[PDB]
Amino acid sequence: MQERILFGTYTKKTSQGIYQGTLDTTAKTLTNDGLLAATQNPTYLALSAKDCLYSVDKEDDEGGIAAWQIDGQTAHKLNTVVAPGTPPAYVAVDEARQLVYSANYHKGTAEVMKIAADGALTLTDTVQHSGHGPRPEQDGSHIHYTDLTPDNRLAVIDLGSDKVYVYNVSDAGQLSEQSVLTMEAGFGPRHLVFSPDGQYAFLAGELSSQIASLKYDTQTGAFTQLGIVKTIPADYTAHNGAAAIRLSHDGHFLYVSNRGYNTLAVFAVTADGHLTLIQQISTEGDFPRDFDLDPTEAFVVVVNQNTDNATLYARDLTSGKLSLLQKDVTVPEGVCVRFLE
Repeated sequence: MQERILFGTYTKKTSQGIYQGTLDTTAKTLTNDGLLAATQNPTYLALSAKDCLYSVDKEDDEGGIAAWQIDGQTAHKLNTVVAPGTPPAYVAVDEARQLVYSANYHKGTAEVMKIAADGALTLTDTVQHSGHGPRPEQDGSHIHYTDLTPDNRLAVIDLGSDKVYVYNVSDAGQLSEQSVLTMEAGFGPRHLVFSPDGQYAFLAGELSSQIASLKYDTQTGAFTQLGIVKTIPADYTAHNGAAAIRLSHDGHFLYVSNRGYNTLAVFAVTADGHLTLIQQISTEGDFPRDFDLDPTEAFVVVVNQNTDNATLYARDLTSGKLSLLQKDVTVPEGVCVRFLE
């Protein structure tokens, strides 16, 4: 069958915006069919059930989120919500509340926007954080993730201050703190993903190349750190920044991308959130900032930021391991993989 994929990118060299491709499950191929939307620095993407696309957006010295309505193999711009400063780094959709969340790295903010009847957005709240860390990259607050918890609270990750916040969300679109988990100094938390039963969360530590297993309690809206594992060899001393983290639908396998060592590390999830490294596979390019399993979960697509190429893997449904199928599919400055679902 044919599965549509959207690619987010940086537009500092040759990219013209958001691209789209197709994953052919039978032929075992991956293509970049072309540009879907001409826009600047759409480094992260989010989709709604009404097929509206929300992307990181840069409009000169202003940055924010752009809203588009997808119609077939085309995209129609609805509107944008921008403000003086840098563009955000993450964006997500809250279907039930009809809100869009975004995280801004440089500003250290978490923002909330409400979705109008036609998909257009309106800013409702901007939460400012503060703090810092021991590492050079932690000069100030750097929010890198804003997404829903199993009980619909909002998990907000601050890479700059080594903290994972949990916020309650109002219907009107405002956040109010519930809890804050502080990680060991220098951990540099970036993204996380919850288990299918909502009892556990796996947090990627970008700066320390580690993954923390966490127990989540819906009653307290808080976390408890369970254990930590490395995402690269113990002797690899060169630069490495973990990036994206994904979990299979059955919750049995965890995946994380490594920028520097340039691989996808596969972990088997066992009792009480424990992780076991079972595979390290090259992404066939430099700096794999994002990747994801396809809807059937029989494949994985990763994009490499610095080499402008995407790679397709076959994924064993029972073992969770990956094997190369195709490499060097051109996607300029690719940094986000968004399958239609």
